[PDB]
Amino acid sequence: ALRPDMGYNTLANFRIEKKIGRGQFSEVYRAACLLDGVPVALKKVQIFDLMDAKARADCIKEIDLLKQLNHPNVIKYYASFIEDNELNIVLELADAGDLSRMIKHFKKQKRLIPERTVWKYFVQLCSALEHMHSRRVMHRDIKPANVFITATGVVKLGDLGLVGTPYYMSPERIHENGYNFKSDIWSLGCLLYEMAALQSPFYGDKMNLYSLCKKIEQCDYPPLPSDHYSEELRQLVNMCINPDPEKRPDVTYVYDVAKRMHACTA
Repeated sequence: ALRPDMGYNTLANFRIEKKIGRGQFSEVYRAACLLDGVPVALKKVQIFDLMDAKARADCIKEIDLLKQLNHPNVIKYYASFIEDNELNIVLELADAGDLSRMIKHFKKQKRLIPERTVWKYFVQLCSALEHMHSRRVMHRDIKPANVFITATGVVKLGDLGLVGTPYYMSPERIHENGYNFKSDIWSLGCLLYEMAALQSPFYGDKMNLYSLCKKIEQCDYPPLPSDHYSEELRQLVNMCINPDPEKRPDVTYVYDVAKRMHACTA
């Protein structure tokens, strides 16, 4: 059926086109609204038995804070509702593709990324991450697969969240301390590395869940080429993955560095 009285607040007002979202943790489909006609993507959480009352209310607690966020580099959250005992969220469409796939493109090509373009996208990201840190919200999970670039080139970021593993593990997310802001930029620091090396900084020789942690605790990661990447960057990455969080910068300083270095490369 169809009900315009509840615009964006029911799957009855959406024609799902493709399951453009991979994985079994959640299914994200690209759809088209049957009213205004704008294409939108919906995200379904199978939280019927995946979450418990104390958690269900905790998750609905976060999407509302996230709703209060208007930035051209953060994805627009249009509506939230629950039908079929599953959580539904409809946000802006990023059809062009993710940065994770954008890395793989070059990785298969065997042609590394120029220092000129990584700033072209990175600054945009920090702009967002600061806008979120301005509202005292943290992305929680910054990975190349959640940073979406449009066909035009604008940069927008995705959502947040048998041993489950975040892509970039914080040195404080190991000793089980709280996920603070200065850990949200740890993930961001490792992100800059992945664009210049096209693979995580701690991606292990013989993947080992434990040595990876000491490698994170000791900060023993493979340096980058002295020839192709500005030393401001190779020192900006090493500055953002300092184990002790106090010794790390704040988002806005990384924003400052990203901006000025973005103009020197043009």
